[PDB]
Order: sequence, then structure tokens, then C-alpha cells
Amino acid sequence: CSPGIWQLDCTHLEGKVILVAVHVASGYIEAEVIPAETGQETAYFLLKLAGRWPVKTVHTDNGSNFTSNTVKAACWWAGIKQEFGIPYNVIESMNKELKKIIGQIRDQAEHLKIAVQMAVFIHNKKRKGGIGGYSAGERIVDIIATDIQ
Amino acid sequence: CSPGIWQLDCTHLEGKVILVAVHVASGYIEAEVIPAETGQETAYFLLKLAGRWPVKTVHTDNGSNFTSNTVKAACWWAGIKQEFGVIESMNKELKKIIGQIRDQAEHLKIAVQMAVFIHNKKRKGGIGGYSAGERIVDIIATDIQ
Repeated sequence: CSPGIWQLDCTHLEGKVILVAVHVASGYIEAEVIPAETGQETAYFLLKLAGRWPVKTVHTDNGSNFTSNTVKAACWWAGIKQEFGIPYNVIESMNKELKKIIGQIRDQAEHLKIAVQMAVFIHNKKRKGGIGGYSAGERIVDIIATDIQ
Repeated sequence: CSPGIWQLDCTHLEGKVILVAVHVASGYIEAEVIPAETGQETAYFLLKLAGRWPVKTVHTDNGSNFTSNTVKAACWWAGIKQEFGVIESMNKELKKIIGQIRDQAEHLKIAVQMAVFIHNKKRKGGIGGYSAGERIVDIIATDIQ
């Protein structure tokens, strides 16, 4: 998988909206509770993501927030190719994993948005079986560093 | 400078609050307009940062948002050394870039992210070498061995 490829989508929990991005090659994720499932919030999130990593292509759903003029303008400005594919054709399974972790730690936080970030942390730091090997957070840095050469 | 060391501070622009984090060894930054200069918002930002990078130490000032029990608890939970005893120069640089592109966006928060992008992708003189975003990835990857 190319080091520049991400998948993005929204999932829902406690009547709130969570935007989730996955770096396909590594399994690293970033997620944010957003106030509304709008193009403005999606574009804001995409600009944050693009300033952090060398984002070349984002695969997204085809809902109005992802097809909005403001997401298109954000992608154009940041040099991101947006890909939609066949309508309703990694991200979904990641929604499920994220929600599982959130459930595991939900009582450890007072507000859902804090729990979301605790769950992202747990996901990105996790080593398979808890012993050695690499975490997703290490894999994304290794892949990107190697691509830079 | 150690790969795990960050500085965090708040700066102000257009009467709004911008939280700024700098990775000291690389010059890479993350920044966001926050609705209030509170411990809750600071802890949310710190937990985001900590989930992305191997954060070992954050240097902060001693204002009420950074000494709040919520920020202390976030650092404890994430295993981060919070030290109260580069970030200023970075506040100014960020503000300079924001000024350069401010008319390109409708809201300050979007302009802030455009400015972070410009900063993190910038090559010295615009020609070759590495950017701050490449430097942090190189430093961390190397530290992993």
C-alpha cells in the first residue's frame, strides 16, 4: 500500500459525530468528535491531517459533507487527491475497533471526546499480544521515514 | 535534543485562543483555536498529541489551564512528564504565516491550519533539504531503531 493513502469516514456514538482517518498501510488512526457532520468540519479535519503527514490520496464516503465545495477546496489547496469509488462499494472495521476500545474505557472519562482520544491512544500504541513487535504509531513513522529516504 | 520533548503554550489572535505545540528537535508544530483557555480543552489537545507521537516530556507555563487537575491527569494517564520550570519564537512565526494567508480563509481556525501546513511543509529558501514534517518523522523513526 502507498504511504500517502488514507481512508476517512464518520461514525456515530452517544448522538455525537466522530470523524475517523486511517493510514491504510500502517493502521494508524486519528479521530475527532465534531459538532456537526458538515463539509466545514470535514475540511477543517482534512487540513489538520494534511499538515501533519504527507497525504496524497484520501478515500471517502459520498455523503454531502465529503462532496461539499469546501472539502474540494481544502483538498485542492493541500494537494490531496480525493477518491470516492463506486458508491457504497479498512475504515469500517476500524470504526468497529475504535468503538470497542471506547466502550472498554468509557467510564474512565467524563466526556465522550476525551474517551475518544484515550481510545485512539490505546489503538495507536497497541502491540499485538502486548509484547514486542511494532505499534501502528511506530509503523506509520517507519513507512513515511523510509519513503522520504 | 531528545526526540520526546515538546513545548506547549497558548497565544492569542483576533481575541481568540490558539494552543500551540512544538516538537523542539524538529520545529514541527500542531496548533488549534480552542473555544476557552481551560484545562479541559488543553487536556483534550494533549491527549490528541500523545496518541500520535511518542511524547515523553511537555514543557508548559504555570497558568491555571496548565496546572488544572485535568491537565495533570491527562499527562499522568499518558505517561508524560509535565515540566513547569523556542515556543515563543514559534508563536511569532505562526502569527506571521497566519497574517500572510489570512484573507484566503473565512474563519481564523481554518487559517490557523493553513499556516501550520505552510510551516510544517516549508523548505529553507523553498529549495530542497528537509521540512519540519520530514524531520520529526526521521527523528522518531531513527529513535525506534
